[PDB]
Amino acid sequence: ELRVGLEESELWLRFKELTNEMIVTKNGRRMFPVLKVNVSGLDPNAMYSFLLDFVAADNHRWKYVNGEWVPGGKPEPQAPSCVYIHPDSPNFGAHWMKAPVSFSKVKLTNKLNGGGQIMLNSLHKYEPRIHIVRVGDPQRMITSHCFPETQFIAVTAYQNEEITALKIKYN
Ligand SMILES: CC(=O)Nc1ccc(Oc2ncccn2)cc1
Repeated sequence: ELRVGLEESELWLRFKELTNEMIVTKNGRRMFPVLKVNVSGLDPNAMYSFLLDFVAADNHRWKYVNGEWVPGGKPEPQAPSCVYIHPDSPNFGAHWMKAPVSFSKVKLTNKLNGGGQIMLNSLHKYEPRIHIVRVGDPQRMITSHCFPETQFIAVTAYQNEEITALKIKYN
């Protein structure tokens, strides 16, 4: 059975319990925590690519008011659906399964200025999603997994001082 498990789930849940925030900038910012997964049940002999995208979690935006995240208005039009290709792609099943798969280099941005960046809307909530694509498959077999522990609000600056402090503590 194909199993894709979140690494450092306890660490993600500490951020999630405060409501997680990720900075977006012109030139793009790496995530903390970094999304990492363990994989079992691939064909060790087959070749696969790993893709990452971000799914809009709500039909409204968010605002931080009196130390609480609350509905903040109607959403902006959805950001272009940018996909990040894990730099190890394409690779054998055995490669993906022998050690955790880390998306350490993906950058989140609020400006379309190139560089394999992912564009997100500030004050909108996203859920990371990993796709496994089988190479050389006439059926283009793809299996996608969502990671609800890793949900965050995209921000130009931290709203929750507890998030600012958690980021410094664990990073
Ligand atoms: C049957 C089928 O739908 N196959 C498929 C294969 C690869 C695909 O490329 C892709 N690119 C970016 C994000 C996600 N997916 C999409 C779809």
